[PDB]
Amino acid sequence: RSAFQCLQKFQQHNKALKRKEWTEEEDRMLTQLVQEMRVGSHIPYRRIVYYMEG
DNA sequence: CCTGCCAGGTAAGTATCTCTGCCCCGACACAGCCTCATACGCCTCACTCTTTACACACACGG
Repeated sequence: RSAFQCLQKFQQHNKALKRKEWTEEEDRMLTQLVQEMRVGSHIPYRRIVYYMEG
């Protein structure tokens, strides 16, 4: 199996890929982003994720 | 060492085509005009099942 598949099978079961635990600064950043890219309702969560980490 | 007539069987006959050279040809190019007919080709449009993404919801379980 190529390195690609090994990394895939590791990531798909890597728990450190996502943080899983919320912190206050994460919340502050999320609120700021939502307010920046607000449209009313239905905030684009993808374009928000792509400004956050984990 | 030859030679032949007669009975039986058979048989007629009538009645009721594939090449092969060879002269005397059509159809090729190609010229402008010209009108309508025929063919091709290519991109834009349609659509249709089948996923593809993504915000949101809702048990679920102990």
